[PDB]
Amino acid sequence: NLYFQHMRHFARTHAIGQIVAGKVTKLVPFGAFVRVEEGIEGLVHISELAERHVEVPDQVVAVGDDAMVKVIDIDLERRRISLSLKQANEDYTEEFDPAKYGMADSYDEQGNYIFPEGFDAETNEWLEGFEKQRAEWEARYAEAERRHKMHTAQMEK
Repeated sequence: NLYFQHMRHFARTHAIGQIVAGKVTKLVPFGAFVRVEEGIEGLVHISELAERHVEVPDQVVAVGDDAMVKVIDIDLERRRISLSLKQANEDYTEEFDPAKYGMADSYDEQGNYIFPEGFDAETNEWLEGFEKQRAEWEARYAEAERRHKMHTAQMEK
């Protein structure tokens, strides 16, 4: 069941270009539906499945596959999220850029790092009293790292 509200939330929290963990749910002649989050499914067009030319999506993915895919567009009016597997792989880098994997909020518009609230830059430590914020942040960061490790698996494969 799709809600505008859930799709709007996803858009307000996932920057275009983000690389997200998805599950391949259905193959059609023009691509593969991939579920990224509860009630959030996107389409990888068949042209966005790989670098090589593919005639049927089945040549690249199967229902049940985990795939790290890039968010390339979001259309809330028509409730469609566009995804790309090929572009995820083009953007990949052995060096971890947290900004691509769920930490976009940790960089300002010019791309400088933004120290999280509760952490002191000039001293390079977390502050007393912000233990809960530290834990939320470290969870986020660990999940971003995990996504990158998953992506490294995808490239190694």
